[PDB]
Amino acid sequence: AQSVPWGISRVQAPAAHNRGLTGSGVKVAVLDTGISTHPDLNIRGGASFVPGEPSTQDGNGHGTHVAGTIAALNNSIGVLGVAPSAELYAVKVLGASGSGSVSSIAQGLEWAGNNGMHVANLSLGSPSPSATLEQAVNSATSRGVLVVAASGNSGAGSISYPARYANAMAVGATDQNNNRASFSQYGAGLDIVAPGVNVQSTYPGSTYASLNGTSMATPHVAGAAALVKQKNPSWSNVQIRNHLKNTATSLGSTNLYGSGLVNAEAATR
Ligand SMILES: [Ca+2]
Ligand code: NA
Repeated sequence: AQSVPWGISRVQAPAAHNRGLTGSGVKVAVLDTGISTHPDLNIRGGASFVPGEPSTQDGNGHGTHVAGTIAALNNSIGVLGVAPSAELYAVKVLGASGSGSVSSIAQGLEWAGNNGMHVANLSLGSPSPSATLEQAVNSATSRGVLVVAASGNSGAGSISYPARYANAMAVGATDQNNNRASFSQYGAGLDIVAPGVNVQSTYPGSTYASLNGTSMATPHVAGAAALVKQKNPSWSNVQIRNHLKNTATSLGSTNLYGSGLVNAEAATR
């Protein structure tokens, strides 16, 4: 039996699926700890930028979980992603502890731009600005990639990097009441929010796990972008970003919520 996690329903992904929009033909790079083989995922390729770790398999779990929120397969098992037909690429930029470097993240963004990815999901952050990170975001954006990044989990009224940079779409987290989750960073630069509490998804060992974080909100938006790209294959990264914001359900102050809750039904109408 397949379950539909609450966040997938909350962003109205099944309504888009009923229109025939699943993310087919859209290339999504997951810049994370890797992605492990799993019966409910189909991984098309990828690359590792972590020294001495040549495989894209996930030694942590975080990247596999993020990947399943984007693209867990629509079948009779497991869960269901926002964009179950998206082409997933594992770009390993974080080590098994969840730590990375600016150099590994920047190289992953360069790879995404050079390999024609449509969306890059960055469920990660750094507390300090880095010109190398900013340049890599700008370079990927100029090449055509939509960069989607987590606002961070510190609870503070500023958002992490690279989400804070203008050319990254910054995603915060909501709970089941459509309130901002207490940990979700907010403030200047926040674009949109998505479910980020008690998110069930794929996990290494052919299993499933529930996690909390802005890391879990971000892939709902990356998946929604893939649905919009399938419907509108000529649209640019900037057009998709603005359309997601324009069709979001407002939740109140833009300082706390950005444009509001991502809505895949409204975005694909
Ligand atoms: Ca499934
Ligand atoms: Na931003």
